[PDB]
Amino acid sequence: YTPKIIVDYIVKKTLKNHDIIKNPYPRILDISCGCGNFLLEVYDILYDLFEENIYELKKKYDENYWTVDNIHRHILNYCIYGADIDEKAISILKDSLTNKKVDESDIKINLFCCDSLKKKWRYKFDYIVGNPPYIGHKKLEKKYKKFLLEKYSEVYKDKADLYFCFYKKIIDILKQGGIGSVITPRYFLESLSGKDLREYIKSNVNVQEIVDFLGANIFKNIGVSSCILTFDKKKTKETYIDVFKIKNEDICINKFETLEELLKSSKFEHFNINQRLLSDEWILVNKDDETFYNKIQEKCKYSLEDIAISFQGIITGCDKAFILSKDDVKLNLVDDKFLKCWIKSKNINKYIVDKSEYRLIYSNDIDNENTNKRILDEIIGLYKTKLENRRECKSGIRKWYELQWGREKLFFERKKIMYPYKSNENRFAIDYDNNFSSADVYSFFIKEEYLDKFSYEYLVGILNSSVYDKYFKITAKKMSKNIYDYYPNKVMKIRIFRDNNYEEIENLSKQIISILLNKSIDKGKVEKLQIKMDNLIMDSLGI
DNA sequence: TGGGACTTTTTGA
DNA sequence: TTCAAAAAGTCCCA
Ligand SMILES: Cc1cc(Nc2cc(C[NH+](C)C)cc(NC(=O)c3cccc(Nc4ccnc5ccccc45)c3)c2)nc(N)n1
Ligand SMILES: OC[C@H]1O[C@@H](n2cnc3c(NCCCc4ccccc4)ncnc32)[C@H](O)[C@@H]1O
Repeated sequence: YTPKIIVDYIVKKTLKNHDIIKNPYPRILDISCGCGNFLLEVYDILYDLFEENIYELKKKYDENYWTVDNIHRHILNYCIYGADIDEKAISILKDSLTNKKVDESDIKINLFCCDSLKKKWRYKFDYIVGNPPYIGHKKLEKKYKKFLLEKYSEVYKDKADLYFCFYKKIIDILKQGGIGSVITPRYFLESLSGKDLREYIKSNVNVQEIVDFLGANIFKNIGVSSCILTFDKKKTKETYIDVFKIKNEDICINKFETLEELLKSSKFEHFNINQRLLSDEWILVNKDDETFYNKIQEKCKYSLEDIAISFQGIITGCDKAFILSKDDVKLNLVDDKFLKCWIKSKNINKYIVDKSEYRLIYSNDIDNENTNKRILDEIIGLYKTKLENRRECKSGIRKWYELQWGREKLFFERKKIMYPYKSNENRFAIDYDNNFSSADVYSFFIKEEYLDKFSYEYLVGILNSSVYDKYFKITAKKMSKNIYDYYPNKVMKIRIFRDNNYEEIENLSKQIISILLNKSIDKGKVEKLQIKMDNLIMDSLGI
């Protein structure tokens, strides 16, 4: 059930400027209505609009058809259309709409109990509103997913979600110059799975307004990040998009009378984006952030992908069989040649990695089971059956006791930079102990030919600065509240510079690292040093 | 007596 | 063969 304030805002967005005199026959459709939250409000708005202009309609059009008593009949016969796959919800909505008037003559209501995706829609609609489903995400039957792939290949592919198709349908059954307004998950704005959907939306309909609630819990006790999309197929020319991005993600929806108050308050920021300039990722930032990003982009000759090699950590496939506490007695049963240091995302802070508390048994270096039978029977064998169910173990590529994805040792066993894949701030650390990591920590090392131009200390100095924190967070994907995804497809696109301030920045980074490494630890001066470094970086970027 | 925050491994390519 | 993206369940505090 969509919150009432959201429904009211969507309906008002769709209908507030409709010319009832010019077209007293608007078709307003809810593809997925359920209990009918949108359609009841649409009925109330339409009744008020008709009763407001009833005498003008009577003068212009037929004088006998346009009477106050006949408004209910007209609305239910020509104006309101709803669809659903639940018969009980359809019957409830039908009963509610019938009771909206309170049997002399036959009354017809345009309600459909069918699959909106597989329905042959007879005619298009002036206004389309509502809330596509999200409860069924990956529970679609194999035949249904095949149908979606075959019939919705332009928006649905593999990991695409169901509601994507709804968008396409809503665009297709929309009358020329009509208006659509939906509330959906916001994930398609930034997820790679929705690139086709975003291109389909951009090239067909003019988007008017995007309300981005980010991680704010719009739906009570439901963990979905929602956004409201409004669009039209009118003959516009410039097609600028209003964007209302939330600022405080901890606000309460119920603490406002109307959504206009919330949007116009300090809890939201507004900015305009030229639709013709939209990229594939749909980067939505204000003027100041855009200028900041542009200055940093034009000031930096190199990028991390240009000067570094990135890789994902070890994926054992069963961590319980290969990861042990470094004080475990079973580590006396494993030759120290096969033991590597193991760290977690919690072990990585700025500029340094904590001492590894865990050891990884690099079982890929074990040749035969006869020599090392003790390890394979008393430590790793405890999960053999589960180890036997891995895909490569079943296919014969990988032996049962080996790591499923052991990567390359020489990648990990070198001076490199490691960072967690999900964090609230930039945390890039220089690894000195040849640490191995799971997939929750990504790593990269500087290319051989760029070692003379860039040093690891300088890289972690600039990358951990507040300037680069803002620079990354501008275009980073926000997967949850106060959490950013740090994946190579975004991290390796970070652009880096080098100028006359390089040596001082490197020296400050070395000072911070040395302070962080010693015994008598108090952060203190580090912060001060950081501040100076940031000044230099801003001096380098003219910001 | 409810109520959401995090990490391992599955899988398309 | 192997990479890397992204999917996927359990549990504790006021
Ligand atoms: C806050 C809180 C809490 C709790 N608990 C717990 C917690 C944890 C962590 N940390 C501490 C927080 C954990 C637990 N378990 C289990 O099993 C585990 C382990 C590991 C890992 C994992 N992951 C996963 C899985 C699957 N899927 C998914 C999906 C998404 C994401 C993720 C995920 C899980 C429990 N409780 C309450 N009450 N609260
Ligand atoms: O907010 C969601 C509301 O909307 C209805 N609804 C869902 N999905 C369709 C829908 N088509 C897609 C069908 C997908 C599917 C496939 C296999 C098994 C189950 C579902 N058509 C009309 N109403 C719908 C729900 O019943 C509910 O009232």
